[PDB]
Amino acid sequence: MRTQVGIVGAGPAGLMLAHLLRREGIDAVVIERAAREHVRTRLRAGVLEQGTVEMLREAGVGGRIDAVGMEMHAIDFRFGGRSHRLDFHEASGGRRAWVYPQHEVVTDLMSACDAGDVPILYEAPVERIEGLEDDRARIVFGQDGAAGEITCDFVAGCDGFRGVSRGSMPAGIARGYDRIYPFGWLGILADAPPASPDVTWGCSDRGFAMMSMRSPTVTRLYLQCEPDEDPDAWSDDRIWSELHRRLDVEGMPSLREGPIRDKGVTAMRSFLSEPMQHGRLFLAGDAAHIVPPTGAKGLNSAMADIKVLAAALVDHYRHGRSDRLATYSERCLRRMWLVQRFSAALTTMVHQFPGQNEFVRRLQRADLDYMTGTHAGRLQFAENFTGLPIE
Amino acid sequence: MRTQVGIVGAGPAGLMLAHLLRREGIDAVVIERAAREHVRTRLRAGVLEQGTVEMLREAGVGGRIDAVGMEMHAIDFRFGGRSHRLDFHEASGGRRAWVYPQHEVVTDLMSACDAGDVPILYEAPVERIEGLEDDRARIVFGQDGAAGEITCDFVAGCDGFRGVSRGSMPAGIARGYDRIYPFGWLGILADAPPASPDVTWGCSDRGFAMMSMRSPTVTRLYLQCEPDEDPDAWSDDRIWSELHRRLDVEGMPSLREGPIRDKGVTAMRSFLSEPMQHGRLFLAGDAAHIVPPTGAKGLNSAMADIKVLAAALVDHYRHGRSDRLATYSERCLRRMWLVQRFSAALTTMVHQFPGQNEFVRRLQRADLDYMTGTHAGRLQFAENFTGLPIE
Ligand SMILES: Cc1cc2nc3c(=O)[nH]c(=O)nc-3n(C[C@H](O)[C@H](O)[C@H](O)COP(=O)(O)OP(=O)(O)OC[C@H]3O[C@@H](n4cnc5c(N)ncnc54)[C@H](O)[C@@H]3O)c2cc1C
Ligand SMILES: Cc1cc2nc3c(=O)[nH]c(=O)nc-3n(C[C@H](O)[C@H](O)[C@H](O)COP(=O)(O)OP(=O)(O)OC[C@H]3O[C@@H](n4cnc5c(N)ncnc54)[C@H](O)[C@@H]3O)c2cc1C
Ligand SMILES: [Ca+2]
Repeated sequence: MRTQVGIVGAGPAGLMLAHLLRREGIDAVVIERAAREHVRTRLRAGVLEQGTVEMLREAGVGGRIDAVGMEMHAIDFRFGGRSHRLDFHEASGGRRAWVYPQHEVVTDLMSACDAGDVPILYEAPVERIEGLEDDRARIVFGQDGAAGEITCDFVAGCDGFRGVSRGSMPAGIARGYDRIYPFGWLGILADAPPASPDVTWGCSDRGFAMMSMRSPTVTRLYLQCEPDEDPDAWSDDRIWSELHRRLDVEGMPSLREGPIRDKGVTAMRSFLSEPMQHGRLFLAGDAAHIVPPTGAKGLNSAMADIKVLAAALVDHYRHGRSDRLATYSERCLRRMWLVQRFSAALTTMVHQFPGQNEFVRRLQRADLDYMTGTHAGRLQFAENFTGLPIE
Repeated sequence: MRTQVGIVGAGPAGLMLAHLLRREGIDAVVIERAAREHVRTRLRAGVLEQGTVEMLREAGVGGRIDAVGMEMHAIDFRFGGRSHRLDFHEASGGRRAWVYPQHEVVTDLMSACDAGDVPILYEAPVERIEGLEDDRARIVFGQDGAAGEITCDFVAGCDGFRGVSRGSMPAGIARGYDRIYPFGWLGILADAPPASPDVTWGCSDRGFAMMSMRSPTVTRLYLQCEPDEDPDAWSDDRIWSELHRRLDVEGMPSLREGPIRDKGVTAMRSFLSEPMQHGRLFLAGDAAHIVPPTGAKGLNSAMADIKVLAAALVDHYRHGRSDRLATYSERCLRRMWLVQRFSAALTTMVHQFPGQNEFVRRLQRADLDYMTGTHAGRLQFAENFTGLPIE
């Protein structure tokens, strides 16, 4: 009930922070609203930036990703009826990404926290965060009709976009930047080995599509769809038909069809909240900012926030310096606004906007041509996709 | 009344083509709707790409660029209260730009067309163009209720955005891409020395402003204004006061004030029409495409179209090959869509859009931070501003 850092949310951001604080001897308690089996079994794809992989390695939780993490070097941007394999490994001078599912990361982080005796309260939704300028902050929650409270020097808000920590900021201090895109992603799993080994984007004018490897025998496929789209309106035949039209090009093998599983719709939205700290409250991850998943930046941005947050807390407790805590939001926001810039730039380029001005629509092809066909375009994509530096 | 290439419009595009075809022994006739002095002094500003400068020198009309012109190595992007000098000379690996106004270019091309006996009919608006799919094309012009006619092998549509050649293509051929921006430019000429040795862009949240330098004595200044702004609503002191607010930064010399001579409101519009040819008609310059002047691309695009058109025509009359004429629209539209992309990107970054989504508006600063603060950002701006390859 008394700790140094109270961590709201046992997602990737919260578990990584608790793991980093434990190895530094800083005490922390994680409070999660969902059941432990629900957090682990929440499946989601995962493209990790190199900085994220190095962060997991150096924290002693990179053994499994170094064992089976699939190194990723290129994206096949398909448009104009042709392939455009952008080798961002070459274009970034040796930096790359790793295909490693997010549910594997949390499983690795949950194992590290469990092995480290990190207290994690599950099925205990936080109801209030108070005392942000008091001697100690108070995390009010309830487990099963019984209310609880964690007292802590600092509250790390790692409770995601729909958590409570962002709303716990003072109203006169918080400011939001919100943009919802007029489309969603229809995601499926296909029981068929992928056609090509590269992550493949269909960026033609019939709509956005994406093809990636979920496993050696399962393909992950996305289709741009209406924002409020019912997955029942998409039969298997319609899905494969639209997937063929948006992805197939001459000179490349046709799409591998198979039984479709796990049909779902995900939203597309850019949101950022300022500041990311006030008093004893520090926001990180989706609690402070979300991006359209086009650039695979959300989890990597969360890990970047935690990297800065963990170091600042170590400087406070271990070295008696509070200036790094005071610059947490400042440094995280600089990187995150460039991440927001990159995720939006990809989203507005590869998706079809209903009723969009025809000149702006044609600029999408012009942006695709320049990004893939010029050294400057390939350079900017490579450095952003593999991960911007962390301050 | 009979020539080889009938040129519609005596702007920089039409004059440059008439001179180039004359240097190679090809006969041409220019038909201008306005007076001679009106065309010469229509626009008293302009920045030239390096490729445009070399083209003028190799054509024999670029001897005055060293004296009258102003060579550029950097632009001072001012925002957030600070200067950000982007040295596009170093970033592009040696390429640069020149401040050489359009009224100086036209005077040079008028001299060459005069010194080479190029027939130019002024105050004779072209009314109709026919025979594009016949063995010979006809240009029907008029003057005081008097119809004239000019027969030619090919028609060069260089009559600008308000011209008639773009509408001369058969029904269903032409397709237009049009996007208007919700602001205009209030441009002035001032008898005041430049406050800094570099062309300065004011990317303020009050609106865009620019300080260009005609000479060490005169300054060219632009202000973002309402699209149909009444220049009468902008007194001298209001202009200087707003220019101070959008340009002055601490630590840099303040803007100098002086007598204001030129003053006018110009629109901000992106337009491009496809194709740039049909049979014996060939469009060049503003007749086929206009951009917002944010990136100094209109004239340079017109000179890029003429360089391809003059080469294809010389290849036709000298070697009997129409292969380059058949690919004129193909190659010109390839470069122009990248030029449209760069002109739109700068325009949507540096101007304030009323009622804009807050996230998108804040991305303007993110785009400004990346363009000036990263090697990848500077490289892309440098190569684009100094001029893309023409091919
Ligand atoms: C389809 C898709 C694909 C993606 N692909 C990628 C990719 O390739 N690469 C990448 O880097 N990112 C990717 N992302 C983004 C990434 O998944 C998210 O950014 C990431 O989940 C953020 O983690 P987080 O810990 O900050 O938030 P979350 O993962 O949402 O964790 C928040 C946790 O807090 C808990 N919680 C909520 N409210 C409370 C409360 N009141 N009290 C207590 N606990 C609470 C939640 O139950 C949850 O466990 C993708 C996202 C989507 C949707
Ligand atoms: C404020 C401003 C700043 C600019 N700055 C730059 C810059 O820095 N760099 C740059 O490269 N560009 C710049 N531009 C763009 C540049 O001025 C134009 O793109 C350029 O004038 C295009 O040349 P053109 O010959 O194709 O068209 P025009 O210059 O418009 O020539 C067309 C000619 O045809 C004539 N004509 C029209 N209709 C007919 C008809 N029916 N019959 C006969 N004749 C006809 C017109 O009278 C005119 O003389 C700027 C433009 C503006 C408005
Ligand atoms: Ca108290």
